[PDB]
Amino acid sequence: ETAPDYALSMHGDVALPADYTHFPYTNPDAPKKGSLTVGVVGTFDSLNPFVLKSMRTTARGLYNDGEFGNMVYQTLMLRSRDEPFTLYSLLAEKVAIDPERKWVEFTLNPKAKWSDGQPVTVDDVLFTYDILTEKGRPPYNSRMSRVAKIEKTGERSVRFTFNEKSDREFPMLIAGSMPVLPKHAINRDTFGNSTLEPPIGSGPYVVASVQPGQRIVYKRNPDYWGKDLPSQRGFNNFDKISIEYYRNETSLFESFKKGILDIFIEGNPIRWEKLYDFPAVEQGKVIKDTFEKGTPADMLGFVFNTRRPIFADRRVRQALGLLFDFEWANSNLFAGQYRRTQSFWEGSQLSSVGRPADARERELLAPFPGAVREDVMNGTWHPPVTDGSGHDRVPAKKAYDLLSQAGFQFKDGMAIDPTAKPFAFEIMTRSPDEEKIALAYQRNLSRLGIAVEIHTVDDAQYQQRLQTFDYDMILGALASSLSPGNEQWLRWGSASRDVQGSFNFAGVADPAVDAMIEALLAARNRADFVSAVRALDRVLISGDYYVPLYHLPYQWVARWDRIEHPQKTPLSGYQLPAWWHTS
Ligand SMILES: [Cl-]
Repeated sequence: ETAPDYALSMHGDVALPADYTHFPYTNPDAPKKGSLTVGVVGTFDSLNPFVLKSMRTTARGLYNDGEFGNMVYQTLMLRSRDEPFTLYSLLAEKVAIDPERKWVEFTLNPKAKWSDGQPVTVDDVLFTYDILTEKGRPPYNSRMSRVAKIEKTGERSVRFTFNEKSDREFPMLIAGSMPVLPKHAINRDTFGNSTLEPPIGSGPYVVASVQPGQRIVYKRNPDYWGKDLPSQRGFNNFDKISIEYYRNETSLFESFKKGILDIFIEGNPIRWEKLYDFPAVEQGKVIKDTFEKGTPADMLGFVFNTRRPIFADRRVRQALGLLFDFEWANSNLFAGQYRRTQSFWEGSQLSSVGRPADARERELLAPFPGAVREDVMNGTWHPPVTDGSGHDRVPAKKAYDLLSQAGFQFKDGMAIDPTAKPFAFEIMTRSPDEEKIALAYQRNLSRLGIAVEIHTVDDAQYQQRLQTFDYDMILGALASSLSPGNEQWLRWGSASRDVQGSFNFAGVADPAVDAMIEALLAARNRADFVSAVRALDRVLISGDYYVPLYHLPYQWVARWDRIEHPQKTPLSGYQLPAWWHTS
């Protein structure tokens, strides 16, 4: 009775009422003529995103695409990019669901059609779970291990009943992380092969041409079945989208400058600052756009391997963390473009930084009295801000005092560890960019008498060492989101510390961490969830497992002025599928 029939939200929060006319970040009257040409670094030679063969060389744009979403293969429900985790109607016109999430039932829209004009049916859905289970790659072949029964319940209705291996997130994955495939158009015996035959989907774009290693051209189907859905209003505005493939970023950038590519998505701060001094920018023909987003910025940090005795003591990790001089690095290496990262959910509502712990967090954390530092609990903690000099005496004195409390001596002019050895460790780096930042950190550590070796290892040997946790310190990245879930166990869970190949690079094993992961998974409403995640953040910060580095505070997209976008930018940042070509 309480469940909407037109939406499915992970934690029950649904921003749009049933009669919405469009997602709030689209222009409901966007022009519909003209093309978009974008570049990517890499290659492709196949057109099946759901199978092992050629999985690393599959064309962009078909399904699960970061910039373009699902242009050929569609899901039952469509994710809004203005909410943390809410899905709205797409192939499924209606949804019904068990309060306890033991079953979910979808009713297909009777207008739904494949691009060849055949109907999308319940039989296509059943076929989809059959063939992907038998012949798909992970994760697409793993869904049925959670499903007790899949059955047709009406002319256009299908119900999934789940088994005890399922969890509250699982129905979300059925609704939004599986395609629907066309039974009538797929040769089952060859499904799985590398293929360059244009595949049939229900999406708005068809594959018009394919030049392997070079270019895929999508054309809009004028008879696209979903064109009038409120969930599609102001999307799919380009009548043609070409994705071109380049061997490196410089080649790609040059092709943008020549007007062959319409946009350039920029992540390099030196390039953004220095290299957009070409005439088109000065004439206003190329616009440097910036956007903000409320999804978190991915963590980048130095990672302490807490398994090594040198780094077992959190007080030592805390001291060494204070010595990184971000303000010097930003100013001298990065043209001031970065902002300091402080939280594992940086820039989002899930960050604990600058927020006193709420009543729910304090309840959750009370059984773990040592787990969160007072400054972190009260929201007064931040990493040091230096004078930018590269030799600021203030964080260094705090570091010196902490190491002394932890048993260090200083005897000229070395830092001596509690076992009476001169303190020394290695930073394993993978690239010249990593070396450059490690070198900067090394200069500050050396000023306290600490000897640091920087050792660059090629990619394959680097991964061999990651696998066995064979390092003192590395640089580590995390793919963050507004919906942390089961993946948190392999990052931070105490069982993952001793599993070779896990993602727990710091070797975290703390019942408080485990308990906060349990709590965020148990949360059934967005308030409890936010509280639990913040509490996880507080514990992780208080362990000094990472020395958090930096992130870009704006998204950057340069564009020829023949490309436009809505004034509004949603929670997830810019959304290319809502952009259009000027008249
Ligand atoms: Cl995350």
